[PDB]
Amino acid sequence: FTGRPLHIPPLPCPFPSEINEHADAVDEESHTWLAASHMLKGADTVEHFRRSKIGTLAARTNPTVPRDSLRLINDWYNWLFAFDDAFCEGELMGHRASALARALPPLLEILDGRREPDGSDAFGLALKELLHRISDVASPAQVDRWRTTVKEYLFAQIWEAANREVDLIPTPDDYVLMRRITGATYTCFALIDVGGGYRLEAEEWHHPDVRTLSDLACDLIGWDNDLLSYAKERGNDKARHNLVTVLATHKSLTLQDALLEVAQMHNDAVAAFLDRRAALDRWATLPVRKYVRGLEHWVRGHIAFSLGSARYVGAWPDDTRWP
Amino acid sequence: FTGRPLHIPPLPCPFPSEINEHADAVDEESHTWLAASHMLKGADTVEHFRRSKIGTLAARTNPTVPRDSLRLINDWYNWLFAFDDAFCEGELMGHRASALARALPPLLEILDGRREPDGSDAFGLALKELLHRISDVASPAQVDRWRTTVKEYLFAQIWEAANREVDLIPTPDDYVLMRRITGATYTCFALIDVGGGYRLEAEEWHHPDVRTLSDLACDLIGWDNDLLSYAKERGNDKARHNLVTVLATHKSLTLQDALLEVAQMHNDAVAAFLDRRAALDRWATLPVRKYVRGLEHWVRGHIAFSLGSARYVGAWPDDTRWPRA
Ligand SMILES: [Mg+2]
Ligand SMILES: [Mg+2]
Ligand SMILES: [Mg+2]
Ligand SMILES: [Mg+2]
Ligand SMILES: [Mg+2]
Ligand SMILES: [Mg+2]
Ligand code: NA
Ligand code: NA
Repeated sequence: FTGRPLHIPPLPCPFPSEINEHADAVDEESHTWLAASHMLKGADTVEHFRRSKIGTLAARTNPTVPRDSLRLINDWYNWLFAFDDAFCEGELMGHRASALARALPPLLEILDGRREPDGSDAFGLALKELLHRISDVASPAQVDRWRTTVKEYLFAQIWEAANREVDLIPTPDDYVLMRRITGATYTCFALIDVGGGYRLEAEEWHHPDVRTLSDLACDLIGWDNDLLSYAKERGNDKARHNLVTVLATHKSLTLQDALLEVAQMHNDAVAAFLDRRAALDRWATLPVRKYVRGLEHWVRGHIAFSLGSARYVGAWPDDTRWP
Repeated sequence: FTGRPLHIPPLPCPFPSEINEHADAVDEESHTWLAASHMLKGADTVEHFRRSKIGTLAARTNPTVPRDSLRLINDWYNWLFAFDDAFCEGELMGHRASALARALPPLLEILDGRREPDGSDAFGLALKELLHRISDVASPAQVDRWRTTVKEYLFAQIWEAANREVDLIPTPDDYVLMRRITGATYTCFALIDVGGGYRLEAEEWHHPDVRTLSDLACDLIGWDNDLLSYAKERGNDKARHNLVTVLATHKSLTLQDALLEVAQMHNDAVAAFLDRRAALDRWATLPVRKYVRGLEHWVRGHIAFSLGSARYVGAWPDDTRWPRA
């Protein structure tokens, strides 16, 4: 970083900020699980994850769930953060669409419950375990809903590798569409009812009002991460997959104006969420209300986590003005 | 190909072979719709499609559905066949994973219903129309089920492009997995209840017995297509995405022995279907029985169509021995 100090715009959110009472114990347990997995090969990356307190994100985004549910979700978050850093955005696989695409089938077969992972397949061994643990506390329909979100997330990583390979910044329209699936947020939304020990009916899950609120929550989390992860992403492939970079490139903005435009889109998405929620509230069933409250806790908890996590704050210059 | 006449092995199954009474009328209507769409730019491809009688595949795979259901499904089949030939396998774009991957977002945005297609985007305009027509006769959960199968099918085309790019024949284990989604069969199974005017409940649809029968049927349709489409596929990228090529390459088989091994895998999958169907019979509700009869009609109808279609038969050498009934 060179140039005058950047102002990080606020990310206003009226949703309740809560945290699971089991945060400390489960964060430590889940980190131990990750450290034992060999999903991360470097002691530096493992320690970076320990300092990042991934279980604090789990606890803030799922504040109501029992301890066993929090531990399962926290393990899933650790899998995602590790996969993101070690595989998806790694130099080996992340710059070749063909290579990443051809590497997925064995992992997809593990996800389907069709294939035993090899002893050397750290991500496969962990994914098999998580599939079995989710299956113990979820209906076939809930498991397939989760599995579907994971497959789309995996396929979306090929699109990222494609952009890296051709050295292009994706266009705003392409980026905002694919950003809903490149971040695996839907895989976490898929575990809200499972974690809470309830089951949304197909008609509730797929209701246009519920899908709209899910999509807006997913936009907010994607764009909020883009704003706060911008500095650390600058060190890796020019922060290519980041709404700040995408808007700065395709609307020819200064970095400071791109940051403000991302905050404007956040404020617009919050307003859209509140408008649709008012309509949903007229019919919403008990499970639907719990799920939507789940989305609100996720959006707000994510912001609280990201403003304080060693994963993001360290890369911002000392003179950065935080909101 | 081989310097010795090939025999194509039979693909038997104990499923009823039926045809929708509206076959002739709907095939012609759906072909007219395809012609008007401009998804195909070459007169030669359009005429090849007319001769292929794609509506007879729709009619054989969906023999029970009312005329409006058959027309919607036939239009969808025409979309898939056109997309397969003109976009997925027809262009140099299909030889670079990064190019195909970057082409998909506009189409995904149309599928999600959040983008008006460009006036010149033939595939986009037709997909938007089909999404709306399916939405008129399907619950939101049924529409999302179909949408999910289409997205996986589209993503599966990048995997094919990846194999073309590095010029490798995929391994049997990778190929048999990805073949379930490269051929869009699940997108057609997704319209069985919709077409029939009924709705499988979530825990019926997602029941392990129903998923297993759907997966075995999907395997059968993929492998049966691979057997009969082998000859025409030699004319485009050395039949790379074909179980015959995959087994011949990776199991060091003659072409003749590879054809026989595909037929053996067909028979094994039919036997597995009958084994699992016996378990499903013990609990199956009427909607589940109609859906499973749907899978049976699809497998049998697809074979009946493929043995006779101008799409496949013409590429086989004159001395090829075709199977008995
Ligand atoms: Mg990433
Ligand atoms: Mg990342
Ligand atoms: Mg980020
Ligand atoms: Mg194809
Ligand atoms: Mg083809
Ligand atoms: Mg074929
Ligand atoms: Na939005
Ligand atoms: Na584009």
